[PDB]
Amino acid sequence: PQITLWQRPIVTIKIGGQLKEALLNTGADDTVLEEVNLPGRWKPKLIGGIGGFVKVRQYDQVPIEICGHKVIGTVLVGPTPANVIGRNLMTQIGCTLNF
Amino acid sequence: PQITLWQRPIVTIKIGGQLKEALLNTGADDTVLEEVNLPGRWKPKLIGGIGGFVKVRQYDQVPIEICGHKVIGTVLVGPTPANVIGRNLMTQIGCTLNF
Ligand SMILES: Cc1cccc(C)c1OCC(=O)N[C@@H](Cc1ccccc1)[C@@H](O)C[C@H](Cc1ccccc1)NC(=O)[C@H](C(C)C)N1CCCNC1=O
Repeated sequence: PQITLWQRPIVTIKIGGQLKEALLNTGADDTVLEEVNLPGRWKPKLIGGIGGFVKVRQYDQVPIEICGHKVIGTVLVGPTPANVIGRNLMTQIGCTLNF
Repeated sequence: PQITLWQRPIVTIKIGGQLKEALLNTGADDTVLEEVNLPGRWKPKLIGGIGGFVKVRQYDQVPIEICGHKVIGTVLVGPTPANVIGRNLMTQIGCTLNF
């Protein structure tokens, strides 16, 4: 699956059992998903900080699938304008930039 | 040239007969650059997704070169803690995402 960017690269991930929309952001380095509940333990983490850091939850080693791409990776949780895949999960599904 | 993402995709471009470094951002619809005179006319444009827009200048059909691919597209110039290469140009040079 190769993906021109003429349209914004939104994909469907399966995560938490449930399925959701997300954006493959090479510009984003960590992965935030709108509010979701996941099991077991986590540790707080700040991100953003242009005008404040938002505080979110850090879950590590989480099962997620992206495009039949079953992967497992660190996944922040809490407020987000929208689900965002970042470089953290992309490397583990093996995404590259290609021209 | 295939750019894994363990790292921020920061490539050098040559816009303006100057040389800049800039980040490869599929998360970004446009290409915004840190002020840099350019000839030509301009339209004002707003960007920024929250607590205000950002006003900045739109130029069109500009010559830039990205990792040695020379190409033509709209580029926005003004206030951004960072150069940003967003999809507009990535299509132009024919970069994709793969996995
Ligand atoms: C949390 C969240 C949920 C949903 C959607 C969005 C847009 C959300 O995140 C906010 C955010 O800054 N997202 C970025 C990626 C992101 C999200 C979470 C963790 C890490 C990164 C990116 O996409 C947009 C954002 C906008 C920007 C903010 C400040 C000044 C100018 C531009 N751009 C930037 O931050 C980039 C950085 C990351 C190299 N940026 C900074 C310097 C100048 N130019 C530039 O392009």
